[PDB]
Amino acid sequence: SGAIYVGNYRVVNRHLATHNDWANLVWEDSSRDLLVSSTTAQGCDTIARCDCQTGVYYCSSRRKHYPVSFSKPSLIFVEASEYYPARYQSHLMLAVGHSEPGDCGGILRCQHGVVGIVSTGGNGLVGFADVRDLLWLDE
Ligand SMILES: Cc1cccc(CNC(=O)N2CCC[C@H](C(N)=O)C2)c1
Ligand SMILES: [Zn+2]
Repeated sequence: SGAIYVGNYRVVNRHLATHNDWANLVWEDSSRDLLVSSTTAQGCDTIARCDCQTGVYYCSSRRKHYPVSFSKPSLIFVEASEYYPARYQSHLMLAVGHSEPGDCGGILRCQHGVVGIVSTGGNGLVGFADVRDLLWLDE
């Protein structure tokens, strides 16, 4: 679990979005596993606008932060799950690091701000949905 709170937006994994997220929908994209809903309170976070390929993520299944080197956002095949059929997930960044399904929502940050959130993983890999391209989150 986890979310990004920036301005009057809440960014969550689309597969973990609540009934309240969908009732306050701003934008969603199944191919990216992202959903953004509107909030009444002003958020605590800021979004990186950069091309970093290193950062630090929070891993809930270890209660720890780990440093990572990750690939640029790309189209990567993701096997079928309970949430989606087998498909290519877009804007995904992969890195070597521990992850389990409930780690989804953990934030990846670089020195410039929030980069993305855990979305995929397994076998010593962790995948992050990028949010740096969503310029409208800042306005
Ligand atoms: C995070 C993680 C770590 C170890 C193992 C896994 C395995 N489950 C998944 O790959 N997904 C379930 C949730 C949605 C995912 C998606 N973005 O399509 C797919 C996932
Ligand atoms: Zn950066």
